[PDB]
Amino acid sequence: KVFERCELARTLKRLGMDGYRGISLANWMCLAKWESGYNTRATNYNAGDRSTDYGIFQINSRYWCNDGKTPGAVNACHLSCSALLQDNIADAVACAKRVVRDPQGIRAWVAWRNRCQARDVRQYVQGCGV
Repeated sequence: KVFERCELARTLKRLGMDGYRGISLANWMCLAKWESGYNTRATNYNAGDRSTDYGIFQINSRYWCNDGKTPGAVNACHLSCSALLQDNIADAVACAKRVVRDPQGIRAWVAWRNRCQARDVRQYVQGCGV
């Protein structure tokens, strides 16, 4: 599923993402926008290390989810990577929360550093009623 902007903002708010570990809803929006264009079925194979990024937040198989084909990987979110490809983003959100529980927080995603960090991200939630 490809979420519409405000649709996703309200869905994320309902899932308890606003201010989770100090991260504003607008930052989560900016992250999903740049990682996948708000697309839950998006996948990206990393030929360089044989890992794959899954879903709306493009979560990597090396440490977060299990896909069975990534060398010496772990599954911190305790989910099959398939769970990160559902239209229902509850599992993906649970996993994203797990990611930010680590020291890097939102910085875990390099795209966030490149296009969200230190920027005016208000535009992502304006008019959404969140």
